[PDB]
Amino acid sequence: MENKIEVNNKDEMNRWFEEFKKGNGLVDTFTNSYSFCESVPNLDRFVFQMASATDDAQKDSIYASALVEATKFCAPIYECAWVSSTGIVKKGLEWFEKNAGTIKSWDESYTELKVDVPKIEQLTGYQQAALKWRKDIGFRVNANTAALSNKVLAEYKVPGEIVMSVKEMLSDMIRRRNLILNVSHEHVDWCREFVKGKYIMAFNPPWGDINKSGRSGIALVATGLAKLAETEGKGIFDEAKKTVEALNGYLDKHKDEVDRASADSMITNLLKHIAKAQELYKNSSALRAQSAQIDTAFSSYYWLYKAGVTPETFPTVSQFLFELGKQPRGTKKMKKALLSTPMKWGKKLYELFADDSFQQNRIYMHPAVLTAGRISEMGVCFGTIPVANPDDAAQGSGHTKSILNLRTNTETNNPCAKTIVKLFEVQKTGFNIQDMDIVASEHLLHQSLVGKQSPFQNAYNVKGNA
Repeated sequence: MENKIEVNNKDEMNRWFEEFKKGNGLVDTFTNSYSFCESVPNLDRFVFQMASATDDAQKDSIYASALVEATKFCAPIYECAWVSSTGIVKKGLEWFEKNAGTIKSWDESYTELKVDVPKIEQLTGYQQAALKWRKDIGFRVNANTAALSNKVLAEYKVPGEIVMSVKEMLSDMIRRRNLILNVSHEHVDWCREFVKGKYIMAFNPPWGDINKSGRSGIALVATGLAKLAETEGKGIFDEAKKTVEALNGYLDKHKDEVDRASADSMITNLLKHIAKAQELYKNSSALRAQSAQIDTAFSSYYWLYKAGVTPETFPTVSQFLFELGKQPRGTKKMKKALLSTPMKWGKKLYELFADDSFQQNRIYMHPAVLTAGRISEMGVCFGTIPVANPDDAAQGSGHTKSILNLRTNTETNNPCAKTIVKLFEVQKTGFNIQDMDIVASEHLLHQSLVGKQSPFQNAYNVKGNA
């Protein structure tokens, strides 16, 4: 009783889908990708329920049930299937066994990672590894599983009725960004101009002294350079180096006109500043946030691997996940399942759970660390279709990024954002949102704004202001 999605290439994938599509009647009305979604999920009732709750557990059931509405029929079947395809599963799982070295940074520190804030080297390692993995196994079969490099989406059309809540969510998101952190535009601005080869600027830096240092006590040059990098990528450090090299040429050419000791000290200091800018950039909190985002497919495979799952054994995981999405089960049942089953991977996967180990604010958690909540990442990957009996998918299994598959476009009235907002509304009416470490609605919303349209797209490269 193995895995019925027998697929190794895009072509076979297409034929599989077609044979499935005929039997199941997928509709692409509200969904970006073909899905079981007949009618737009409507969650209005849940906020009313939430309001009439008295007990937190009840509030919890409510939120979960509301969530399952959004997820239950939205799964993008083609991509989910691909991701659970026999070919992908084999390669995906096999990949980590080949690449011990690539993943050493964090994989070998899983235990500490379970409790501690990750070194940026550990985040950056992950982010790179994910991309390599996708490349190696030929994960990307279409735009929906592509690794995004997208602009970063300034403008987003939203239905009027929700604008107020939409406004509310971002305000909260902006606040969260604010506390993370806590003249203004020329020390950075001076750097861009310099960076573009206007090396002359070095003679008259605006602070007057190349080495003047702001409240930080660190050079404005190094600071501005670092901020400039966060904004326009690490390309600039190289550009900066060329510019300094060029300036070195200029003084060399005018040897007689320039004091050689002064000249040498300067070129030196700029180099020292550049270095500081790079050390600054590494520990950029900005970089950390950008680097900290789960690549849903990558981690889900990582956990599979880490847990000892195998292609032969994988269908059991699909069932497990599939069952969780059908209706909310609570985590005790899920945990109980893991502990009960004769499947060896059951207890293994359970060990990876850091819910009880991690002592830092949750946002700081590495994205390769498993928590009960993140089980949802895997669920979308393998949980929407029970690979042993794919038709039972028609029955419906709800997972969060299943939500991402709803449509943003105005013609259909942006059902995606409409849905996200309501989730948020439901959560806000039950709970003191401002207090929570992590608000799922906000994360989703941010993700859509960056232009993610699939759970399986990777947005590490996508750089954007809001």
